[PDB]
Amino acid sequence: SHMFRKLAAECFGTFWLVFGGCGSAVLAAGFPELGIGFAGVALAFGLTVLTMAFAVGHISGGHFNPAVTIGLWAGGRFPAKEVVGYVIAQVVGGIVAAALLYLIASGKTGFDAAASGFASNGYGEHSPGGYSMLSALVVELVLSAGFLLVIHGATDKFAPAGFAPIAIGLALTLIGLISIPVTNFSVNPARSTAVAIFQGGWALEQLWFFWVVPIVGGIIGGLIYRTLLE
Amino acid sequence: SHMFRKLAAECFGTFWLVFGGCGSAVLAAGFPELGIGFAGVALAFGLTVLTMAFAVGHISGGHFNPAVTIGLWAGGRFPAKEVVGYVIAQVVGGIVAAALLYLIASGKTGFDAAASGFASNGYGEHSPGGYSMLSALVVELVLSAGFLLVIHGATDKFAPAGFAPIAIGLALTLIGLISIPVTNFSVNPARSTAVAIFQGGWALEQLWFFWVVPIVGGIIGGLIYRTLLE
Amino acid sequence: SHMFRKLAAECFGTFWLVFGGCGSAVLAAGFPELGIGFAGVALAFGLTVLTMAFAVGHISGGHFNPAVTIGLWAGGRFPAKEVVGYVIAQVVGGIVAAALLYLIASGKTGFDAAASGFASNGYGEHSPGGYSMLSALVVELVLSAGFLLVIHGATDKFAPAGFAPIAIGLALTLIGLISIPVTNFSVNPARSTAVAIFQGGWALEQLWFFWVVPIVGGIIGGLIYRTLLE
Amino acid sequence: SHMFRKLAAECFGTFWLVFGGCGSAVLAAGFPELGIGFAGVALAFGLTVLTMAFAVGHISGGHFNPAVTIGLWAGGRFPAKEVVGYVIAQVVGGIVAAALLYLIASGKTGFDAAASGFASNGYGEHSPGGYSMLSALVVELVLSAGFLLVIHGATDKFAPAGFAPIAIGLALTLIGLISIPVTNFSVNPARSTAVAIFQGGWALEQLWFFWVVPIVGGIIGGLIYRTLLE
Ligand SMILES: CCCCCCCCO[C@@H]1O[C@H](CO)[C@@H](O)[C@H](O)[C@H]1O
Ligand SMILES: CCCCCCCCO[C@@H]1O[C@H](CO)[C@@H](O)[C@H](O)[C@H]1O
Ligand SMILES: CCCCCCCCO[C@@H]1O[C@H](CO)[C@@H](O)[C@H](O)[C@H]1O
Ligand SMILES: CCCCCCCCO[C@@H]1O[C@H](CO)[C@@H](O)[C@H](O)[C@H]1O
Ligand SMILES: CCCCCCCCO[C@@H]1O[C@H](CO)[C@@H](O)[C@H](O)[C@H]1O
Ligand SMILES: CCCCCCCCO[C@@H]1O[C@H](CO)[C@@H](O)[C@H](O)[C@H]1O
Ligand SMILES: CCCCCCCCO[C@@H]1O[C@H](CO)[C@@H](O)[C@H](O)[C@H]1O
Ligand SMILES: CCCCCCCCO[C@@H]1O[C@H](CO)[C@@H](O)[C@H](O)[C@H]1O
Ligand SMILES: CCCCCCCCO[C@@H]1O[C@H](CO)[C@@H](O)[C@H](O)[C@H]1O
Ligand SMILES: CCCCCCCCO[C@@H]1O[C@H](CO)[C@@H](O)[C@H](O)[C@H]1O
Ligand SMILES: CCCCCCCCO[C@@H]1O[C@H](CO)[C@@H](O)[C@H](O)[C@H]1O
Ligand SMILES: CCCCCCCCO[C@@H]1O[C@H](CO)[C@@H](O)[C@H](O)[C@H]1O
Repeated sequence: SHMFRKLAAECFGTFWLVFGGCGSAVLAAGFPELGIGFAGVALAFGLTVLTMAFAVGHISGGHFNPAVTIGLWAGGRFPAKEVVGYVIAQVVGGIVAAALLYLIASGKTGFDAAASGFASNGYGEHSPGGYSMLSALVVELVLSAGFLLVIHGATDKFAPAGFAPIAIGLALTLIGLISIPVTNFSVNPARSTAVAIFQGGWALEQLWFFWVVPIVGGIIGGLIYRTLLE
Repeated sequence: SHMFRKLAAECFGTFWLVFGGCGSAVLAAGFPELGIGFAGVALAFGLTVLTMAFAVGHISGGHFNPAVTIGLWAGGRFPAKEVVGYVIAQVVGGIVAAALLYLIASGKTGFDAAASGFASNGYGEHSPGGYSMLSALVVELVLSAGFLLVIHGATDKFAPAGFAPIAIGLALTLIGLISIPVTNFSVNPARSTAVAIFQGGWALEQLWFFWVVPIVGGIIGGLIYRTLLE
Repeated sequence: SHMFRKLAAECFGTFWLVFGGCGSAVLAAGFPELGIGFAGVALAFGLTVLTMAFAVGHISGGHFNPAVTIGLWAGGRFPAKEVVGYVIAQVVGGIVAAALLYLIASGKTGFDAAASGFASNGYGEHSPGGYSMLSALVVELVLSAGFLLVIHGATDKFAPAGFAPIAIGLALTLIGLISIPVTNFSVNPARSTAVAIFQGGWALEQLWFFWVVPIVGGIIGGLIYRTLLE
Repeated sequence: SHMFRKLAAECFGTFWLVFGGCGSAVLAAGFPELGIGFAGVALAFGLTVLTMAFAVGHISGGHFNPAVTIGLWAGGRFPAKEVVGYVIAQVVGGIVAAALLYLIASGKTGFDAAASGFASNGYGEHSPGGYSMLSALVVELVLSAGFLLVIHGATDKFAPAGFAPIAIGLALTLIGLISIPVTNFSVNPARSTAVAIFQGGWALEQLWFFWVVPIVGGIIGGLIYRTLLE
C-alpha cells in the first residue's frame, strides 16, 4: 500500500460515518409521523461502518474512529507511528461531512444548528434524557471498551474470516440502541468533534469529555482482549 | 453467458427494486398506526438489492441502477459497450413494476397516483420535507458517490468474497434512512422514471434531475475509488 | 440422510415459521405504544426462515413452504416424488404451532381468534387495507414468483456458498414489508392454513386463494429461473 | 486454551448481553416519541449475541446463557464437567452489568428499579401484557427449545462455517419480537437473575420460573436435534 491510500480510506470512511449517522439524525430521526427514531439512527450509524469496513477495511483496517485506532494500538494490533495520521484523517473527514450536512440542513426553513444541537454529544443539562455526567461516563466507558473488545475479537486470527464488518457495524448499532438517550451516542471523538464545530456552543464546551472517555474506554477494551482473552 | 441472460437479470432485478421499494412506500409506509415508515421503506429498498444481488449478481454483476452501471464504467470495472443495454433493461424492468404497482394500488378506494406522488422523487416544492434544490443536489451527489465507492470497494479483488450483496444492499438502506425527507430517496434514475410516468405531472418535470445528479455522482464515486483507493 | 430426518426438519422449520411470524403478529404487532408493527412482523417472518435455513437447510433443503417445494420442483431442483411428503410435513408443523399459539393467546383476557382474524390471510372485505381480490392476486403472484426466483438464484451453483439463508430469509421480510396491507402477507399455504383453522370462519372460505395463487406464482418463478436465467 | 480465558469470555459475553439488551430496555425502549420499542430491544438483545459470538465464540463456544450451556450438554456437544463454571461466569457477568446499568439509570431524575420492573421477567400479574402462567410456560418452553435447536443446527458439522453467530443472534432477536409481551423476554436465567436482584421484589419471587422453564426447554431442544435431526 501507500499510507496515502489508507489515510484517504480513513477520511472517506469517517466522512461516511458522520454524513450518514448524523445525517439520518438531523434529517430523518424526528420527521413527523414517519421519521426513523433512535432505532433508525442507531441502524444508520452501524451501517456506515458495516458498508465502509467491507469497502475499505482491506485498505486501512477500517477504523473510522480515533478511539478504535488508539484502542488497536493499546491491544497490540496497530503501530504507534501511524496513529496520529489516522486520527487527523478521521477528524478531517468528519468535519467535511458535518459541513455538507449543515449546508443540506440549511435548505429547509427553520433549521438552526445551535438550538437543535445538530446531533451533538452532551451530558447533564445536555443529555437528551437528562442523565448526569456520571451516567454518561459509565455508559461511554463501558460501550467504548466493549466496542473495542468486539473489534479485537472479531478480527482475531481464529475468528472466521470476512465477517468482521458485520460484527463491528452491528456492534455500533447496538451501542446506538442503548446510549442515545444518555449522551446522544458517541464512542467516537471525530463524530463528536465534527458536529460540535457547527453546534458552536455547549457542544464545544463538553467536547473534551467525548475525547477522553471514549479513548480511555477503547484503551481498556484493547487491554482486556490482549491480556485476558487472546 | 449470453447477454440475453444478463439483460433478463438486470430487468427482473430492477423490477424487484421498484416493486418492493416503491411498493412498500405506496402500500405500507403510512398505514395507520402499524405502518412501516421511512425506516421500513429504507429497509425494503436495501433488501431488494441484497436479495437480487445474491440471486443474479453472478449473472449480470447485479447493478439494477443506471448510475451503478455508468459508475462501474467510469471506475474501469465495466465495458462501455454493454452500458446502454443494461440501462434499457433496468428502465423497462422498473416501468413494468410501477405498472403492476399502480394496478395493485388502484384496488383500494381513494387511491390517486398524482395527488399522493406515487413515491416519486422531487425537490423544493416537491421535497417531502421542503428542502431546496441545492439541498437535493448535495445529498443525491454525495450519496450517489458513496454508493459507488462502496460498490467498488466491496467487489475489490482483495475484498473478502461473497459479502458484497450485504454491503451493497445495506448501503442502499442507509441511503434511504438519510435521504427520504430531502428527495424521497433516489440514487437511481430507473427507480425515479418508473413511478414518475404514473405520477404524471411534477415528477416528469423534475425527472431530469434524477438522471443527471445520481449519474454525475456515481461517475465521481467510481473515479475516486479507481484513482485514489484501488 | 433418512427421509425421516428431513420431514422432521421441514416440520420443525414450518412450526418455527408460523410460531414466530404469526406469533409476533398475534402477540406483539399491535401492543400499545411499544408494539412492533408490520415492520416487526415482517422482520420476524424473515428471521424464522433465516434461522432455520441455517439450522436445518443442510438436512432438508429448508423449504418451510409448499410453494417453495413445488416451485423447486418446477425449476428442476427437487424431485417430484418427495413433494407430497414435504407438503404434509410443512402443513402439520404449521398447525401444531397455530395450536400452541392459540393456547398462548388465550391466556390474556379478551382474546378472540375469530374477531381478530388470528393473523389469517384474506382479500377484499378481509384485506387489512381494503384491497380487491385482483390487487391480492397480483401482489401474491408477483411476490411468490420473485421469492422463488430468489431461492433459485441464491442456491445456484455459481452463487457464493453459505449465504442463501440470508438472501432467502431477508427476501421473506421484504415480502412482508410490501404485502401485509394487501393480504396480511402469505406466499405460503401452510402458513395460511395453520391459522385459518383457528380463525374458523372467513379465513377458511378464502383459504383456497392462498393455496392456488402462491403455488402458481412459485411455479412461474421456478420456470423463469430455469428457462431464462440458469 | 485455558479454562480461564473461556470463563472470562463467557463473563464478558453475558455482561454484554445484559448491559445492551436490558440497557436498551431501561434506557431507550420507552423514550417519548423517538424511543426504540419492543422491536428495538429485541434487535439489541440479538445483536449482543451476534457481536460477542463473533468476538469470543472461537474462545468459549459463545453461550452467554445457562440454558444454552445445559442444552449443549444434553445435545452431546459440551462436556458435563465445564457446565457449572460457565453458568457461574454467565451469572456473575450479568450481575455486574445489571449493577452498572442501575448506576447509569439512577443518574436520571425519577428512576425507580422496583416500580418500573427494571426489565425483569415475570408472568400473570407481572406479564407486561397480562398473560397467565400457562401462556408464559408454553412460550418460554417452545422458544427455548427452538433457540437450542437453532444453536445445534447452525453449528452442525455440515452447516456452512462461520455463519452461526448471525443465525444465533438473529434467532434471539426473533424470540424477543414474539415474547416481550408475554414474559418480558427471557430464555436466559442469567439475564433474568441479573435484573431481578435490582428489581428486588416480585422479580425475585418469580425468578425460579425463569431458571426451570428455559433450562427444561433448552434440554428438550438439544434432545430433539441429537435424537431426531443430527
Ligand atoms: C485531534 C485534534 C482535536 C483535539 C480535540 C479538542 C478538545 C477540545 O476541548 C474543549 O475545548 C475548550 C478548550 O479551551 C474547552 O473550553 C472545552 O470545555 C473543551 O470541551
Ligand atoms: C480539531 C478542531 C477542534 C476545535 C476545538 C475548539 C474549542 C472551542 O472552545 C470554545 O470556543 C467557543 C467560541 O470560539 C466558545 O463558545 C466556548 O466557550 C469555548 O469552550
Ligand atoms: C484531550 C482533550 C483534553 C483532555 C484533558 C483531560 C482533563 C481535563 O479536565 C477537564 O477539563 C475541562 C475542559 O477544560 C474542564 O472544564 C473540567 O473542569 C476538567 O475536569
Ligand atoms: C434512458 C431513457 C430515459 C431518459 C430519461 C428522460 C429525461 C426526462 O427529462 C424530463 O422531460 C421533459 C423534457 O421536455 C422536461 O420537461 C422535464 O422538465 C425533464 O424532467
Ligand atoms: C423512458 C421514458 C421517459 C419519459 C419522459 C417523458 C417526459 C415528459 O415530459 C412531460 O410531459 C407531460 C405531458 O405529456 C407534462 O405533464 C410535463 O409538463 C412534461 O414535462
Ligand atoms: C439526461 C436528461 C437531460 C439532462 C440535461 C442536462 C441539463 C438540463 O438543464 C435543465 O433542464 C431542465 C429540464 O428541461 C430545465 O427545466 C432547467 O432549466 C435546466 O437547468
Ligand atoms: C395440503 C392439504 C390441505 C389442502 C388445502 C385445502 C383448501 C381449502 O379450500 C377451502 O375449503 C372449502 C371447500 O369446501 C371452501 O368453502 C373454501 O371457500 C376454500 O377456501
Ligand atoms: C389440511 C386441513 C384443511 C382444512 C380445510 C377445511 C375447509 C373448511 O370449509 C369451511 O367449513 C366451515 C365449517 O366447518 C365453514 O365456516 C365454511 O363456510 C367452510 O367453507
Ligand atoms: C387447491 C385448493 C382448491 C383450488 C381449486 C381451483 C379453482 C377454485 O375456484 C374457486 O373455488 C372457490 C372455493 O370453493 C369458489 O368459491 C370460487 O367461486 C371459485 O372461483
Ligand atoms: C446459578 C445460581 C443461581 C440460582 C438461582 C436461584 C433461584 C431463586 O428462586 C427464587 O428464590 C426464593 C427461594 O426462597 C423463592 O421465594 C422465589 O419464589 C424463587 O423465585
Ligand atoms: C445467584 C443469586 C440468586 C439470588 C436469589 C435470592 C432469592 C430471594 O428471595 C426473596 O428475598 C426477598 C428479600 O430478601 C423477598 O423480597 C422475597 O419474598 C424472597 O422470595
Ligand atoms: C432451580 C430453582 C428452583 C427450582 C425448583 C423446581 C420446583 C419449584 O416449584 C415451585 O417453587 C416455587 C418457588 O419457591 C413455589 O412458590 C411454587 O409453589 C412451586 O410450584
